[PDB]
Amino acid sequence: AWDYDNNVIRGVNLGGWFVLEPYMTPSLFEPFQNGNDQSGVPVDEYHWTQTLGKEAALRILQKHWSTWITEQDFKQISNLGLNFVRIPIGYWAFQLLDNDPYVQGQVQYLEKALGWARKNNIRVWIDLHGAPGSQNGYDNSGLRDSYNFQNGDNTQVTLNVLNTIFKKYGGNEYSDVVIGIELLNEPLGPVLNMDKLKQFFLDGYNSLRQTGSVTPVIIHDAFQVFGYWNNFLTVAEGQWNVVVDHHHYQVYSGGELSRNINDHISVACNWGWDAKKESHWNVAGEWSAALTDCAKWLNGVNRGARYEGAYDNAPYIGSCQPLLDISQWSDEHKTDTRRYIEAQLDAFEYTGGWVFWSWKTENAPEWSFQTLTYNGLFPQPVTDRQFPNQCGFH
Repeated sequence: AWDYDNNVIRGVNLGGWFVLEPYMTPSLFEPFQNGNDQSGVPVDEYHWTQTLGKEAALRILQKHWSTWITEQDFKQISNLGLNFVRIPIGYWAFQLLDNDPYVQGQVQYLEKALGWARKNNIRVWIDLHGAPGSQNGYDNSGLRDSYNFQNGDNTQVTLNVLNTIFKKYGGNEYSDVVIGIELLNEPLGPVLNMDKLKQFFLDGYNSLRQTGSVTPVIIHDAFQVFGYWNNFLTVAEGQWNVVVDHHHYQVYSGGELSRNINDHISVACNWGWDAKKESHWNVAGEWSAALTDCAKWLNGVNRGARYEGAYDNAPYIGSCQPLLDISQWSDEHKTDTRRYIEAQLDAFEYTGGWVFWSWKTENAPEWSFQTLTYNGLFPQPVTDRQFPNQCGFH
């Protein structure tokens, strides 16, 4: 169904759908605010379902699931020249821990989506985005500020959920649609035991192949240096059909944010230079147009922006309010944005391709493919260039 040699991925993530993210759908969380006091807002899906209780959480989520992304979205993705989507899903869609507050029903909508992708000639990765106890302490794992994926039986539970995914979506039924299963989104390598994480990736590889699946195994880079994975899961050891997923951003520290526009572009070009040198096939599974961390609740519910020196001991660089709404952007910021998107596109097509985070948001424009396209900032067709050859690839 795919050729990671000769084809190029041109995709979007379906984010904020089966795993709630406050900055993407703030309407689901804001109602819990009293005046300007944010302290009573649930910080993640785990606490959001917990406050609501099972029956009310299911009523509200059924409404969200049935409207957030639909068949018409897949038709529009196809019409815009895209060939691919990445679909995040939490472990809790499949299996619950004894005391978990989460509700199920996502699986019905995933299977509808695999049908909508087939109908529109779209390929798919299925991505396990949250594991029990949390692999990273981010709100996008379901459970913020906890790091217990490697504690007790959380790893074994994660493997059991993956085996389910392998059997239902990695076999003959979906082999014309699914061109990857990603074992785990963004395990936080710096805080985890890396020998144990490598054994987990190896167990998932062997257990997928064991069911008779020929589906590519997708491994996230775990925030390690370029080349760190070069001797892991290699053809020289009979390990085949493996892709490394890199996520590329410039907004999550004071130093990256401080860069001028030319420097942001030099960094983007260099991503592509260095990926070309790697031994594994590789794809930029996440990236965006963001030059700030200004979108409301981007770093979490009740946390400010590094860009205005209001998070993570970053110093002040610039003020967020005039950048919240794209109608209010200056000509300079529009131009900077167009340049940055085109440089990234050129860098990512130098190897396996690219998957923009994300298709849509309620009103975070730096993070919405639809909003950027409609405003003339994301190329359409995706090959169009107002600033051709910023990188000079050989």
